[PDB]
Amino acid sequence: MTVEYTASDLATYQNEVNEQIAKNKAHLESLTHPGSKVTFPIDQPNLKVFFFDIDNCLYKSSTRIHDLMQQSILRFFQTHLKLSPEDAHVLNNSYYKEYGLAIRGLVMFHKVNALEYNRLVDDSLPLQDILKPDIPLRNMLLRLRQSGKIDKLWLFTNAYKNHAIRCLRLLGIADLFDGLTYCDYSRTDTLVCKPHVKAFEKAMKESGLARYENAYFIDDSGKNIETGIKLGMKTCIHLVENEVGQTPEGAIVISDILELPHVVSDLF
Ligand SMILES: [Cl-]
Ligand SMILES: [Cl-]
Ligand code: NA
Repeated sequence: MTVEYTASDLATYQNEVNEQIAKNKAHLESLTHPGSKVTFPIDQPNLKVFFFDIDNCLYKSSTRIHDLMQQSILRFFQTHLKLSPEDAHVLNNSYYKEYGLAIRGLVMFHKVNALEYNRLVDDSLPLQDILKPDIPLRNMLLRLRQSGKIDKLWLFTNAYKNHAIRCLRLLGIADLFDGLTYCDYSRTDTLVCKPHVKAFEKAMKESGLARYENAYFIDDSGKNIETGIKLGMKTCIHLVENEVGQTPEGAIVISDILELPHVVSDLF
């Protein structure tokens, strides 16, 4: 939109975002529950690694998050003339599912500054209004961790690291993983993200996995699962919460991450 008070408006939007981010951080600082702090470093034999997508996987897809994200994108759209209405419409449908992949084209063609977008749209979101400590989840992941069958639980996400970290802390599962592979929005206009092969190569390198046959993978994106299968991962699990992209042949199909011990019980 072309407005009367452009400068005062953008400052106001940025100032509101500043205040909300400060509140978001203060909230995290207040947490004292198990799993409320990251216990692994960032950007660091027959090793077995289980890779986990985060969004819509470690928590159930939320229309509240979709709606909050849409409102956020709407405010961004109104203030950034480089985005078309179709760009914004597609983001409304896709960003809260695909994260970095959803902005990859926009970033490559310089219609969106990734860090600016992440701050105003993503880091601004009061995720604590939706994501709460999940004890059954914690207990399931701990069960996997302690079973003696898997060496590392590794996060593998298209979100930027702070979004990913917030999710782990809010859900009370931040001490259950050994590391995090995220989509780096910071200093390239060519984002590396799933389902692209280079994202998998990054996850392999960072986790220290040597052989795809020693990898396990759970994700809600059929196409991501497909890359995993074709790379030769041992078992890929396609999470489809609502059976309303297809499931690639060879994937196990589940509707809730708590189904995991009942579909790959050998690992538990
Ligand atoms: Cl592209
Ligand atoms: Cl584009
Ligand atoms: Na996901």
